[PDB]
Amino acid sequence: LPPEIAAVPELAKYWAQRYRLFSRFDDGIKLDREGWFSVTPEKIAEHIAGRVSQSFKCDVVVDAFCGVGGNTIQFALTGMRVIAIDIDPVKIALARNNAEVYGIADKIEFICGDFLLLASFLKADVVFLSPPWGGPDYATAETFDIRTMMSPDGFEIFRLSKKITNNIVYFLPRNADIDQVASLAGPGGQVEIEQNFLNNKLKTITAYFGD
Ligand SMILES: C[n+]1cn([C@@H]2O[C@H](COP(=O)(O)OP(=O)(O)OP(=O)(O)O)[C@@H](O)[C@H]2O)c2nc(N)[nH]c(=O)c21
Ligand SMILES: Nc1ncnc2c1ncn2[C@@H]1O[C@H](CSCC[C@H](N)C(=O)O)[C@@H](O)[C@H]1O
Repeated sequence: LPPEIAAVPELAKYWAQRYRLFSRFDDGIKLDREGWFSVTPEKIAEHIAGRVSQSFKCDVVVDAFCGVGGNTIQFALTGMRVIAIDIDPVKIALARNNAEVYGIADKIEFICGDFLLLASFLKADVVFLSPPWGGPDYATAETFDIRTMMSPDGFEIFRLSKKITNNIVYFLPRNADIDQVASLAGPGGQVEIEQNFLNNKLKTITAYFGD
């Protein structure tokens, strides 16, 4: 048991599913507490990367809140050039380690920085958004409000992302207000949504914007 894992009872279910999180976990994958709670399970990340490499111009993608690299790794495996951004230097170190384990570190440029302040000066074909939702407690809300229950504010993250591109992918809680999420598209805006499942269990949603 890793120190983070042994330290807390609530991390036991993430450890149990370590291979659903990273298939190559035993090849030296590392995460911290928040990393465990937040990492996109591999099958879901692979699915999202597949859809992106299908329906969008897909050369350069910004992973704006890259965490431990769950999504970043999957984008890189499809051959997209990724700009991976996280405000936490520890996450960047973890993500860099995990990308190497998967043999695609060279496909990625890592930035420790605040996406909110970088966005206006970034250029890319696709922006992928997997922000903090407020830890595991996010689920205790009957309906997740992306404006009031998310920091940074979900509409603000989207507005800044729009400076970069119209092709935006938003990774969001399974109890997210779907009316709210859809409204991000604005007037006449295009949006398609999917529920992401792991073993027939509802996990999260992903919204695909632009065309
Ligand atoms: C808290 N959180 C969770 N996730 C993702 O959502 C998944 C499910 O997280 P979960 O916390 O809902 O677990 P479970 O699905 O086991 O549900 P629970 O016991 O009812 O609470 C995690 O595997 C992550 O992929 C998260 N993803 C992002 N991007 N940000 C987050 O803050 C975040
Ligand atoms: N303002 C900001 N800019 C960039 N990253 C931020 C940020 N605020 C928080 N973060 C980072 O956003 C991340 C949310 S969790 C991301 C998980 C990722 N999709 C995975 O697959 O692993 C956290 O790691 C947090 O450190």
